[PDB]
Amino acid sequence: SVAHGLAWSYYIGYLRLILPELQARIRTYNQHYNNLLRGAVSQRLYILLPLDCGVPDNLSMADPNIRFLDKLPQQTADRAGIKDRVYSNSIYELLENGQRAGTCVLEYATPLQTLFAMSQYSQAGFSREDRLEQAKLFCQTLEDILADAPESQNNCRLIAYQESLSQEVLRHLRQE
Amino acid sequence: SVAHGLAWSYYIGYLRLILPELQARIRTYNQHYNNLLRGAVSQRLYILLPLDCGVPDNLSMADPNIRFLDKLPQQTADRAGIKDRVYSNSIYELLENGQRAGTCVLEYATPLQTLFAMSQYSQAGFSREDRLEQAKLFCQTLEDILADAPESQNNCRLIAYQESLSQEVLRHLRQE
Ligand SMILES: COc1cc2cc(C(=O)CCC(=O)O)sc2cc1OC
Ligand SMILES: COc1cc2cc(C(=O)CCC(=O)O)sc2cc1OC
Repeated sequence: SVAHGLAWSYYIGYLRLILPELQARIRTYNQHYNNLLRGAVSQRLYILLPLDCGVPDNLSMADPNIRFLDKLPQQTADRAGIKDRVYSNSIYELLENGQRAGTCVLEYATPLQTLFAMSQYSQAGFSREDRLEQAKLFCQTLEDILADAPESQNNCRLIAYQESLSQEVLRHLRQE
Repeated sequence: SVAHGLAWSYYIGYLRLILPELQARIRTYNQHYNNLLRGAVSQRLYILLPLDCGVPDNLSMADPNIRFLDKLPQQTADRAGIKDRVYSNSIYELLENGQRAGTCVLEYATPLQTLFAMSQYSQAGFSREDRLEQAKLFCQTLEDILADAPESQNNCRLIAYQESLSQEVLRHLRQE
């Protein structure tokens, strides 16, 4: 199916390439700024999975209690003929009553934007019914993949939601 | 199908985002070095589509007559919560009898690597027969998409091949 391929490609072409070196990038960042407690960037990449497939480019649109703090220093690798293909990732502060309550690397799973766009292009032959069903299947397949993936054990957290996003991220950050 | 989703996501999530600003990046690069004639970087992104799905990270492995020259200055854009997500692309020289015969931005279509890996993972439930059939369908769907795409008219060239790659790229570079 469309979602099956998308979940496998997101893992193979992106998560499996960035997750093994993520915790070293986070450790280097936290150690540089001596971040401890709430200011310490979480050891996991937090992946937003909106079931409605609405993927905005600016997170401080979905919730004002989610504030951009810094870029995580880039990872580079030679990839498919791109010399030093750059992997950029952003650190956000999660606010509660105006103060920093948590810190984490956060981004949306871009294949969910593909499902939304496919439902809008006539040549994709993909309905709004297909979009919602394939969004659920994408999330489930990705969960199944990451459960067994050797690169992705203790450094990734999926956040699926339907329509407070900051409270939800903080719920996850607090558990650990 | 798996290939249908991959071709649409490669277009939606990558080509449609980089192709509108590609020719300005190439123009700025050529103008900086006053590149004219064979040394002028082609106005099109050349996308390698190996039908066997073998995607190496270093192009100077597939053919020695393909030599890395320079990185095209990066494009950045806010994307899915990644502030200034970086789009890196590499310029290659295509050699003929030891001399530079052509110059172009070149890379492999990474979703073809996903098909190869999916055929190797038991949980993907995807055979070697599925890989070859879906590789052909990916190439065909991508060709169909780019034919009508408003962002991708005169700035992209697909190079599908089965097993000289340099001669094939040069065949395309010479036509224009
Ligand atoms: C769905 O397949 C892919 C997703 C994905 C996301 C990638 C990212 O860099 C995440 C941010 C973005 O989509 O720009 S690379 C990649 C490659 C894929 O297949 C080869
Ligand atoms: C197959 O779907 C995608 C492919 C792709 C390739 C991307 C690239 O940056 C090309 C180089 C690479 O794969 O690292 S971004 C991207 C996003 C996709 O879906 C959201």
